[PDB]
Amino acid sequence: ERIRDLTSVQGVRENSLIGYGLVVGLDGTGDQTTQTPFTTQTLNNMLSQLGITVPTGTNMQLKNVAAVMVTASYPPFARQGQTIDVVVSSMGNAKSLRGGTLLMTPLKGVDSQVYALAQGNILVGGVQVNQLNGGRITNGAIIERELPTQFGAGNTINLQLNDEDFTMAQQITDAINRARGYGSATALDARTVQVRVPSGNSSQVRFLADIQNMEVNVTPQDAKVVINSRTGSVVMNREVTLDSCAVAQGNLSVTVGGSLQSVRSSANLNSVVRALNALGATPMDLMSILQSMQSAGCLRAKLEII
Amino acid sequence: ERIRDLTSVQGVRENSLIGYGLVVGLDGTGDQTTQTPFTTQTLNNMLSQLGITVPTGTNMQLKNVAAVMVTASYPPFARQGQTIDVVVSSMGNAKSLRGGTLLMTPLKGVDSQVYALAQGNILVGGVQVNQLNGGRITNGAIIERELPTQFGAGNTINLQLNDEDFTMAQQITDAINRARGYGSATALDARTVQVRVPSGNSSQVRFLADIQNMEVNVTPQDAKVVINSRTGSVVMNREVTLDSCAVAQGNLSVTVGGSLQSVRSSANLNSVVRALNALGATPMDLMSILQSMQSAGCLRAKLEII
Amino acid sequence: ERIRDLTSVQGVRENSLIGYGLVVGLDGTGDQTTQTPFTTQTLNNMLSQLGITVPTGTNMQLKNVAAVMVTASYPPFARQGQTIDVVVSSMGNAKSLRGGTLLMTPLKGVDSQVYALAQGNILVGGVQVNQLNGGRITNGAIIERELPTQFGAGNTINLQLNDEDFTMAQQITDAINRARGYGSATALDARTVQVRVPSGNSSQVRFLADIQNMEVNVTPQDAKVVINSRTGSVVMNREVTLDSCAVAQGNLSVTVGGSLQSVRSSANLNSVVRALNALGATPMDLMSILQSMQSAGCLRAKLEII
Amino acid sequence: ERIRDLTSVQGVRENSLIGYGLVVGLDGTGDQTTQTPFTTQTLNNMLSQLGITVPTGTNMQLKNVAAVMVTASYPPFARQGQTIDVVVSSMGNAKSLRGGTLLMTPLKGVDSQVYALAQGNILVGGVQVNQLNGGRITNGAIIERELPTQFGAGNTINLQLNDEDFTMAQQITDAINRARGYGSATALDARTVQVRVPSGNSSQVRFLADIQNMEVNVTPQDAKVVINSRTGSVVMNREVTLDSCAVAQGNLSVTVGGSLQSVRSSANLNSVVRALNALGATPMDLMSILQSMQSAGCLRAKLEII
Repeated sequence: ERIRDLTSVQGVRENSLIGYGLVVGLDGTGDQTTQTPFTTQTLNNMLSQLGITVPTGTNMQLKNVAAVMVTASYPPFARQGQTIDVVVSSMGNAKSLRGGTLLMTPLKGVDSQVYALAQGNILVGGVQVNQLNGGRITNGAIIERELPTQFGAGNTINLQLNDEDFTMAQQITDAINRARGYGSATALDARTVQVRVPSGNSSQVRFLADIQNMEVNVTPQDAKVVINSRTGSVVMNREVTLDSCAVAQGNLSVTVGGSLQSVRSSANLNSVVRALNALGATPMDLMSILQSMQSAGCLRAKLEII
Repeated sequence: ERIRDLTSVQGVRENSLIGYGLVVGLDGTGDQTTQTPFTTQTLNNMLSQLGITVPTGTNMQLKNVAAVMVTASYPPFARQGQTIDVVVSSMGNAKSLRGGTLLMTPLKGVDSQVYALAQGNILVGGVQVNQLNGGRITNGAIIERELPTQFGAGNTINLQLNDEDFTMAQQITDAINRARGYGSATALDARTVQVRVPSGNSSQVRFLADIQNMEVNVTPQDAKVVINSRTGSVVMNREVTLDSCAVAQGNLSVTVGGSLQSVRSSANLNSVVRALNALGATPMDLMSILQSMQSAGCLRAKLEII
Repeated sequence: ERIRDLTSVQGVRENSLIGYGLVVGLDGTGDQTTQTPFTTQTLNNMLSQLGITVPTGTNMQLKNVAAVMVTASYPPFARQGQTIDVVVSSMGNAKSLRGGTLLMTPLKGVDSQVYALAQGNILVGGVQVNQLNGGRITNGAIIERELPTQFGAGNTINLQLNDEDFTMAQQITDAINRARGYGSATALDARTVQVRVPSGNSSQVRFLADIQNMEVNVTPQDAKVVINSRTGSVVMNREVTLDSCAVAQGNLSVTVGGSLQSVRSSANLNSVVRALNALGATPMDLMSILQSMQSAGCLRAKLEII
Repeated sequence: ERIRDLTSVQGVRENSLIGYGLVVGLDGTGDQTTQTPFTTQTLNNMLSQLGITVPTGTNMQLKNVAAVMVTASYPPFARQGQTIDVVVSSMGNAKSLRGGTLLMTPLKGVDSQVYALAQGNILVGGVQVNQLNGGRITNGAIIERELPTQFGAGNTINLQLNDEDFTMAQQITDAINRARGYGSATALDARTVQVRVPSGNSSQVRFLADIQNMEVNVTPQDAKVVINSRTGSVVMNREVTLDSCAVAQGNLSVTVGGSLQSVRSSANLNSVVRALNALGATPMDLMSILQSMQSAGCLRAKLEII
């Protein structure tokens, strides 16, 4: 696996942008403004900013405008000329956003500063039906401000691991130590590896580029079972080991001569799958069987309800 | 890939224009002015600007006029004589904009200055039905003001990368360094490359023209999976690697002998596709299976809900 | 079994994050705000933070917004640039969260400090139906604060065992003592093993990485039976031993010549399963039979109602 | 039988944790808050702790939240980083807890101190129907405080027997005396055996580990019959002896020539079973027959109504 596939850089981080705006067009299917006054209020605010002053006492029963919230994603090292994608989601009573248009929404971050301006056409999908109050605009926001970053300062860069592991951190440190000279990398914990980098933006970029594509062997992570129980999904890891036991579950019986099937000890994932398949059960029954076994041991893994 | 296909220029940036206007004609299907007084108010304002003063107390039940918002796109280095396309979207209660005409809308930017004037005929499309409250006018706006730009000043131009990558920035810098002499380009971060350019508009334009068409080999970007879950779409990258595991999902069973299918370790995208296809599942089930696996590792990629 | 599969590290611990937020989009199926005023109140608070001040007296009957609680999981040694998964669960009257979007929720820990900011798109599953008021966002929260940790201090690390056992702790201590020199590890109790580690982050990480993958033979844990009685599941351990007895249960009779079946003494799990299967009973009857036997001895194991 | 299978250690004891919390999600099927005000009150308390102050006069008719009680199990020698399973049970009017999530419940012991914090996803089972107001979370609570224990102090450890017996205590003491030197173990009563242990945590752990796996022959415990009479279960011990008698029960007659069957003297459990089976009776009749015989002697065992 490449280093980039399991590790992020300390200075490279993403930021979240938010904003409020209006979507026009829509072929009806807009907000019922009698229940969403803020749509009309913000439309009037925009019109006043453009040069039209609507009288205070007005019906304002328009159905081609929907008030929406836009979520963006400030990319690392973003420049002013860059364009980023945005997600537009209806707020009030809008039935659909099929062919609407966003109107210059100023996107704001955690520090309440306008970082981008979003405007574009919504794309939504055409029984599993599509979500038609939520759309995406590709390159629908233009950045206006730059985050001051500390990349290229000092001489230590923290490669931050995903899915923390002392062994994986040691493997990454050793791989970098073989590639470069002695003392190039040093593991700080199960998640961070400090690499000594020369001063200067260019040389740091070159070193990170060379490091990122580098291949590292992945040690066996952990015996882990994932039970969702909300989407009816069960996933078992490669290192999951199963211990000999006996399991009895409602309405289940041996094929053949009754209930209380036996489960054999199995050190391989294929053997674990075969043993759990001999115990004929649906995934819904499988979750209960797995939890009951884990309560008694009998399952050499940790199971997480996800 | 050409440099232009993955990189923008620092001085070359796009601006967003907005405006409010009226669309006339429409074969009925206009605003219900009893619920949208601003349509009548702005029509009266336009008539007064032309020389007709409507009395204050009037019915104003006209159905051939629709109040619309126009969105434009100020192109880089735009001149006064240029014409740009605009998007016209209904505001109030208009049923359609099939054959309407826009009436000299002054388009405004973020700094509230009129940059273009938009006037033209709307084009809209003729069960998947077309959006007939949203249209486009080709060359429907004429520019009137020029943005002061800093292009051609100094001696450093920032080639700004899309889809930030330290390796891609290093590749671009190296390619430019091979093409030109030493020190021509220098990578500043994962997204910016500073190229040293001679003074003068003509020589900067020549250098950028020569650089833009240049071919650069694209390194493997990243193992990444995209799940939309709103349009029912799943996309997997070329570098997505799949680790051996066992997956159980509701109503799914081995073809053949029951639930809890096995997924083999696979380092190739074709092998990943084959392994996930042996697990017979619809895309809706595939999203849940992929998320559950990623929770347990078992999927050597990062998945983003888009 | 690997040491990592049955032991956690003292400094490596997980923390729980909580937060409150809003989900927008949803294709209707949102909160009935007449019964959930806090949804509208917090939406108004967010709008005021963005720059829109809704009047106090408003209908606020919007059905595209749902108030939700987000639960996160602060990983050990977490860095600021890291992203973690979150679980979004509806609070009020929301019918579904099929295609919603979370809006910058500040996640808080036990000490009431904001540790992460969560924003992203919800993924929910497509008779066993899926839970559609509960979803998960993968990498849907970005960390903002770092927990001060004491890892890399002192010279003693406590390997903490899961499923406490004096014999397992002694086995782990002996295995480490064979691998390293004398006095490297010392068992403190049935659950803790103190390993002497050299000073420094790098060397502690290296020692823990070498120790974690190490194989240790697992002694027979304990004779234990698990009865759930809520999911209808019975699990029996490998060491469960069965003593000779006679059992009579309602509507059960010998196959063949009446009630009061006999159960033979059996020192093997397979023999125990055969003896309990000769007594033809469903798991529901099996729980009562097992509890009744344990009341009389006759069952060389402890049974836990789980 | 291993010593661990019939004996607990004096210092090794379990503690019970309790707590109150909320479960969110649930696909409706939550509390009817008009009849359970404490659900809304505690939700408001949590929101205030997060930073949202709900007005005092509110409808609070939300059906996605259920007030629950969580029961945990503080394991012996528990550390701060450990995780333990919890049981979540509905309190008010909740119809189900199918896919809910627990929200940071502080678990408390007998001394009213917070010992763990519980948060996670509930797992419940999918005519014998499952209990869907009661679920379990695996590793759903993280410990925060450590019980001060006296293990490793003094030089005497009390092996405490389950199912008290003077003969079993003597057998355990003799077995330890053969394994170690003279005076190593001394029986104090039918339930306690004092073993002399050297000072120090390490040596005490080693001695207990060596002792625990040791095999000891189990003497015949006692002639005992268990009648449940609530689940319709009758269990008879291995030492149950039956004396010659005559039994008459309603609607029962000799197969063949009428009522008042004879029961032969039988010193073996198989012979006892055969004698009671010749008397053709259901378990319900068997309980009455056994109690009536025991009133007259005729049954060389003690019967307990369990």
